[PDB]
Amino acid sequence: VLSEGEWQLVLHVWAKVEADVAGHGQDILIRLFKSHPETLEKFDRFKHLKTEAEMKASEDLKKHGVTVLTALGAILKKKGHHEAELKPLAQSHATKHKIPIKYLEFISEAIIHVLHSRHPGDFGADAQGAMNKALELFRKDIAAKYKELGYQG
Ligand code: HEM
Ligand SMILES: [C-]#N
Ligand SMILES: [Zn+2]
Ligand SMILES: [Zn+2]
Repeated sequence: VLSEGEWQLVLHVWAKVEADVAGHGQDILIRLFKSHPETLEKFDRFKHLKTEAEMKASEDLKKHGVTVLTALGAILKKKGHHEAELKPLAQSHATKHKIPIKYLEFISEAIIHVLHSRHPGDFGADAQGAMNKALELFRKDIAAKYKELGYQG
């Protein structure tokens, strides 16, 4: 479990994202899709996008980035007490969207990478450490529900 000091770090950083949630979401999704193209294929909604310019121009992609980071923000603000928030996400990602846990690792690395872009004067080492712990806890708990459902090794 994260310490309170580590949660403080997580949420300080998170408040940063909230200054421009759509901008952060955009950059995170694009970094995910470009770094790991197998992920884009999982989105019927986005798979027509063939270049980073097209991705940056997509208003719908930006709208979806806000849905994603709104859900993740809410989970982080529960400081590990996120059973009710995670249940429907693990269910739809395992059984409907068919997203492997590996891809949740990729989007976690994209989140970290986009922070090294947007908060390069904060996002200190301590904060990077805590954010990776928070995202690992998120993946651990989703993986446990994947396994229950026959989707996690
Ligand atoms: C930080 C991790 C993530 C969070 C918080 C998140 C959150 C969400 C939410 C809130 C929705 C809409 C509700 C739902 O369908 O349950 C959704 C939809 C979706 N997610 Fe995620 N997601 C994450 C990671 C991923 C990843 C890594 C992928 C694929 C590589 C993915 C694929 C999808 C797809 C395909 C949809 C349906 C989009 C549509 O067609 O409208 N998700 N996600
Ligand atoms: C989900 N994006
Ligand atoms: Zn990849
Ligand atoms: Zn990556």
